[PDB]
Amino acid sequence: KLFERCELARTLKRLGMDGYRGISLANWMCLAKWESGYNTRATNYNAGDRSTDYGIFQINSRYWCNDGKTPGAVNACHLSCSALLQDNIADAVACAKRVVRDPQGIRAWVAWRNRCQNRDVRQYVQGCGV
Repeated sequence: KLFERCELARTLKRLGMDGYRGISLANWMCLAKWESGYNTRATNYNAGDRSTDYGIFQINSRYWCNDGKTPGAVNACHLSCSALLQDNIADAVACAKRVVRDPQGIRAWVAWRNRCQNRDVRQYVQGCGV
């Protein structure tokens, strides 16, 4: 599923993401925007290390979900990577929360550093009623 901007904002808000571990909803929106373009079906295989990024947040198989084909990988979210490809983003959100409970927080995703950090991210939630 390809979410529309405000649709996703409210969906994320309902799932308890607004300010989760100090991360504003606009930051989450900026992350999803740059990671998948708000696409829950998005996948990116990393030929370099044999891992794959899954879903709207492009969560990596090396540490967060199990796809059974990533060398010495682990499953921190305790989910099949398949769960990160659902139209319903509840599992992906639970996993995204798990990622940020680690020291780096939102900085875990390099794309967030490149495209969202120290940026005016207000435009992501404007007019969405969140």
